[PDB]
Amino acid sequence: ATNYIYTPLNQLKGGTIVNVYGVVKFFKPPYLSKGTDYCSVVTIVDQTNVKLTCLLFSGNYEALPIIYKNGDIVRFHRLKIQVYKKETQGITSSGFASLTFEGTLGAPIIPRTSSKYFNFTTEDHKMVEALRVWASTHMSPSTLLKLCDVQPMQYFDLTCQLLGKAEVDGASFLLKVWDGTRTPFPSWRVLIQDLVLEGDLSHIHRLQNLTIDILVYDNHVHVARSLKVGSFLRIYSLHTKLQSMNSENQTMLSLEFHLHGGTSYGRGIRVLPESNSDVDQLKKDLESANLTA
DNA sequence: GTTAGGGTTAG
Repeated sequence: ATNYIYTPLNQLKGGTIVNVYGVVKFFKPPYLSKGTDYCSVVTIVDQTNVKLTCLLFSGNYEALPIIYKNGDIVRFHRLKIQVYKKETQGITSSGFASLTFEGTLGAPIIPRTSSKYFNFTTEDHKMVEALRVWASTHMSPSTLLKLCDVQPMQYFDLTCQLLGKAEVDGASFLLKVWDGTRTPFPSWRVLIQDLVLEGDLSHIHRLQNLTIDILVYDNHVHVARSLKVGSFLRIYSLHTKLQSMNSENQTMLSLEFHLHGGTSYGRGIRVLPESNSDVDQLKKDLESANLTA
């Protein structure tokens, strides 16, 4: 007989392995740690209003929770509860498995996971719906900022399509992306070498200022280097910076986009599959834009 | 086994 027991987040105890359900309040998408594994940090909350920060490690990128945005709902199996500096934290245990769901009321309930075999019952449905009901009142909806609405200096998550990639100087790497709308000020343009840029050059040229240049640094470089041109991405905590003085000390205006080193605040990149509803909307904006350009 | 242990670079 198989019957999973889920422990409310306020009833957790150190030195135990449990199963839990929660709403994602914060998360760092999978990233290669200094150690052996990819790592994803996820802070979840449930109806008891207690928050639990989970440190999840796996040698396989796909084995970590497939979370696309805050508000997503997760089901974790085999989560070990321990105490770190008098603080209880969750961490992956052997056989750890997760299912992730959209967190908005009335949304399809389609479990996302890399697991080949997984338990999914009517009981799970009720649990997900209950968290969505709870969340609608104790959390904020999800809002997708387009490039035409970005402010001079702010951090934001960008949903876009990758059009080009270019090595720069090793410590940084260029991603040329677009979302179908134009920034309020022209994007800065990183000086690139000739044959270095990979992607449809003529398409990029025709789009003009519809594309923006994003420079990613340090740990973000190997991830950027591996991206497939044409794929859809969510770049978390991208940073805009209005530049009003160039390197030659001339006054001007351009908008810079940086994905700074480190993983604080979720800075990172996750490839969005075409099965993602946000990608469906994006494709239409791209088609509309393409006709004009 | 370690990793990381949320809480913005400073290019």
